[PDB]
Amino acid sequence: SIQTLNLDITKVSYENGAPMVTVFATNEADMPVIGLANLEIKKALQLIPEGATGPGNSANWQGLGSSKSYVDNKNGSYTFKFDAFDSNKVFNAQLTQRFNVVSAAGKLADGTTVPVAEMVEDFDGQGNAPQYTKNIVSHEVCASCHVEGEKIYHQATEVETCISCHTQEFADGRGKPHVAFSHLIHNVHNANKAWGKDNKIPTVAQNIVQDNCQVCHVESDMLTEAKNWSRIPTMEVCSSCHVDIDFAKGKGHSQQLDNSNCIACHNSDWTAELHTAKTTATKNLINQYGIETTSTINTETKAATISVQVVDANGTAVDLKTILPKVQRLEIITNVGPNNATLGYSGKDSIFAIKNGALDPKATINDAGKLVYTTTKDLKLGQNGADSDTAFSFVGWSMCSSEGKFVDCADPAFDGVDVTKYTGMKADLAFATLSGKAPSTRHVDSVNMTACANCHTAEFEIHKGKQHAGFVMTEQLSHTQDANGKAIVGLDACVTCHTPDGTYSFANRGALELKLHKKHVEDAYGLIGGNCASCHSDFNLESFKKKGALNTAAAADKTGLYSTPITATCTTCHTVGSQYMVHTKETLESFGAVVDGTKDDATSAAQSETCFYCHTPTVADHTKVK
Ligand code: HEC
Ligand code: HEC
Ligand code: HEC
Ligand code: HEC
Ligand code: HEC
Ligand code: HEC
Ligand code: HEC
Ligand code: HEC
Ligand code: HEC
Ligand code: HEC
Ligand SMILES: [Ca+2]
Ligand SMILES: [Ca+2]
Ligand SMILES: [Ca+2]
Ligand SMILES: [Ca+2]
Ligand SMILES: [Ca+2]
Repeated sequence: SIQTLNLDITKVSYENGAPMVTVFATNEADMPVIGLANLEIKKALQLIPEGATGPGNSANWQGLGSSKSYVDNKNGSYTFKFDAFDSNKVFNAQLTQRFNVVSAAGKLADGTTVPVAEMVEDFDGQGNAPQYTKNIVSHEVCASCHVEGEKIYHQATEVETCISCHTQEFADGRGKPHVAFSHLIHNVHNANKAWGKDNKIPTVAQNIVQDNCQVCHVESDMLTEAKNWSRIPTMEVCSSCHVDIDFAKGKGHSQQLDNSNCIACHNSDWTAELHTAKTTATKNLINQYGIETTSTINTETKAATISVQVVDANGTAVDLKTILPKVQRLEIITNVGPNNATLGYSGKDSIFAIKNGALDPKATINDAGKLVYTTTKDLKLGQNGADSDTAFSFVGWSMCSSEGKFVDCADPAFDGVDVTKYTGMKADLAFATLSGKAPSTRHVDSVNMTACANCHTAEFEIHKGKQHAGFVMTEQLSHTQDANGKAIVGLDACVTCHTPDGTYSFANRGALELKLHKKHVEDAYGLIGGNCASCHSDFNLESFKKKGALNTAAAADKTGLYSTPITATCTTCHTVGSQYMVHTKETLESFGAVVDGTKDDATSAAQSETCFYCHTPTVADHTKVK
């Protein structure tokens, strides 16, 4: 019923000693929300300033108590009092005062459902605006990778609530320095030491975050202490990733008995630069060059010729001859039928037109300086309906590089395993038709690269390694825009290999409709769960009318098994015969489906599924049925 619950602390009065605190609650239409049953001041704190506990030390949140005692004022406002304010007798009205307010998900009396809400707000010791703050991060950065509105590990859903409990005082009282939040937060994302009684090694978090301070520390005018990540070096925080130093004993580092001299040597400029240098260098290399790719079908031979024009950062032509010694790999993959690829993985056309500065004999550079390659696989243009009039070609490439500079590929046999030796570059996509009519294109309106980029960064070099140059996905291959006119960077190019027939094996669920689900429900469920919005803005259910069969398993003799396309898409996470699929195989067939059968039968029945008579999935709730 209520989509968003807004909370504001509108008044703080110390006129009776302990503060009286009024909160005003509104819904998404700014109407007052009356009848909240689980509103609480989870923490009352005050801010001990930087340096007060010792030279170089951080500011800290000193505890003053909590309260679940409040009156519903019947107008949207709620007024708290404290039965046991400041039981340690440390209150100091010269300090900034903070209240952390939480409302649990639940229902009002009438049964209106109400979602969780959390906030903090800061004041001076009289309830006016505060004079100074410790505002370093905000809760939004966490939502790039952890589902917003759900608990992150435990207790709460917004980082300021974590910070309000995991204080220096909290850590000291337990004798556990590592549970102060500014230690813990880096700890649980960095693999240099384990955490918890389970000794969990954060291998996955390490792979995603990659010690990239900028995914949490973002410059902002609303966060006046945002530069603290480079301006306040302390042994307590820096040791969370640098786990091998013993500052007291002078092991791995000169002895330091306190934090008084850290900043004298570790100046902010150096700490900021050194921890971001590698991502900055790589991103600078990626934005040096681009490519513009065209393709045309020869109407008589039915082969596509692909032309690649390197350009510089301004879009100005660059003869590929001038940089060929630095091109580590360039690959061209061509399939047919963008909405339902027809060549499969084995029948696709693919070539490394360049490898470590060498042109393949099947590719040339023409006098205009463009690279030119003509397909050799039978493209079967026009042999499977109107969609098969269109070939689509994915171009990925990489350039040799060292310490932020492009370099000559000096070793012809370099196998691409050592990714410190080269940079994946901006990939491209080109369309061509046999008929010469306008090409079909795949829908890109339900999932795009901005969502992938929230967790993997916009500079994600997909598949970089021994097998591929690394595909960086940008507006180079955009061919439509959203309702606000912003170019959509789609994943339709990935279908060149992620075909309805799978990838190199029939057992991988390699079709793009299945592959991203399989990978992330298996390896990212702690971050995503059933949160379809982590990738989707909506579902394009109409696209199923353009789909054929989808490969879902391999037979015992290694050949391919196929399902009808809706059933194939749902069963990646809802395996037939498992505890995750109430429908038996027999019931699914009764709904028109083919389940792990032959390509012919699955193709024949592909528009026979009745699933959407009952199922009406939306990204907000994909489980919805009539
Ligand atoms: C948008 C549709 C995408 C795409 C194209 C990819 N991702 Fe993710 N991903 C996430 C996590 C936690 C993992 C596991 C990492 C690990 O186990 O170490 C992955 C894995 C991948 C891969 C595998 C290759 C790799 O270098 O890891 C690939 C190719 C991939 N993903 C592509 C996390 C997320 C998300 C977290 C909420 C988001 C959203 C996405 N990924 C989105 C995408
Ligand atoms: C993407 C760049 C992320 C950002 C931004 C944040 N987190 Fe994260 N976190 C991320 C991953 C890939 C993992 C590993 C998940 C797994 O299943 O192993 C984590 C882990 C955590 C944890 C540990 C709990 C756990 O699930 O293992 C915590 C407590 C955590 N993350 C908190 C957290 C906070 C508070 C963030 C905002 C300051 C935040 N994360 C951002 C990925 C990313
Ligand atoms: C008090 C009201 C808390 C809130 C808010 C948050 N956490 Fe917490 N956390 C709390 C306690 C009492 C403990 C156990 C401390 C101990 O003595 O072991 C924890 C522990 C964690 C841990 C484990 C850390 C480790 O073992 O090294 C993590 C990763 C953690 N908490 C994460 C976390 C997050 C992300 C929070 C905000 C969403 C959060 N906690 C809030 C108490 C409280
Ligand atoms: C999200 C997963 C983060 C990443 C990645 C990095 N930091 Fe961080 N940092 C994060 C949080 C939630 C906090 C606590 C903020 C608070 O209000 O308490 C911090 C804190 C720090 C600090 C302490 C600043 C202080 O005033 O004492 C430092 C010095 C710091 N972080 C440094 C730092 C560096 C150098 C990082 C990249 C290598 C980095 N952080 C990443 C969240 C996250
Ligand atoms: C994990 C999120 C980290 C935190 C917190 C801090 N550092 Fe760091 N540090 C980290 C990495 C991944 C690296 C290597 C980066 C690279 O590209 O080489 C570093 C490196 C340093 C260095 C240089 C290495 C050396 O041998 O001295 C220094 C001087 C350094 N880091 C200092 C430093 C300080 C002062 C921190 C607290 C403010 C700090 N690091 C936190 C990862 C992480
Ligand atoms: C000058 C006398 C320094 C003082 C004071 C502090 N640090 Fe230091 N530190 C200094 C140097 C010259 C280096 C190595 C530089 C390099 O690039 O190799 C370091 C290293 C560190 C590191 C990184 C350790 C590693 O990656 O192996 C960290 C995390 C670090 N220093 C932290 C730190 C702290 C917390 C300090 C105050 C207690 C501190 N340093 C003071 C020079 C000097
Ligand atoms: C042929 C040149 C490919 C292109 C183009 C793309 N992918 Fe790929 N991918 C390919 C193979 C041979 C495999 C392994 C077999 C399998 O099907 O799993 C993969 C695997 C993936 C995975 C799973 C995790 C992994 O093994 O890395 C994902 C998530 C994936 N592929 C995604 C993906 C995307 C988003 C692409 C377009 C940018 C893309 N692939 C293109 C082969 C090829
Ligand atoms: C990123 C890791 C994803 C998550 C999380 C979810 N989906 Fe997805 N989905 C993803 C991709 C790359 C694709 C392929 C798009 C293409 O061009 O083929 C899909 C596809 C679907 C479809 C097909 C219709 C469409 O919009 O393309 C459906 C019905 C679908 N996905 C459902 C779905 C549901 C219900 C999810 C939450 C449990 C979900 N997806 C999550 C990537 C990702
Ligand atoms: C992985 C990306 C999934 C895809 C693809 C589909 N679903 Fe799903 N579904 C998924 C999860 C993680 C869950 C949660 C299970 C739990 O108990 O937490 C669900 C749940 C459902 C449900 C409700 C559960 C039930 O027993 O009925 C329904 C009705 C459902 N899912 C339907 C459904 C359909 C029709 C799909 C294809 C369009 C589909 N799901 C895909 C994860 C994923
Ligand atoms: C009405 C007669 C239905 C038809 C036609 C289809 N499904 Fe269904 N499905 C239906 C119900 C009442 C439920 C349970 C809803 C709940 O919340 O419990 C489901 C469930 C699913 C699920 C989730 C299963 C699970 O998590 O255990 C999936 C993935 C699913 N259904 C897929 C699906 C397919 C592929 C269909 C066409 C072949 C199909 N459903 C048709 C009701 C009905
Ligand atoms: Ca206010
Ligand atoms: Ca909030
Ligand atoms: Ca760690
Ligand atoms: Ca282009
Ligand atoms: Ca039909």
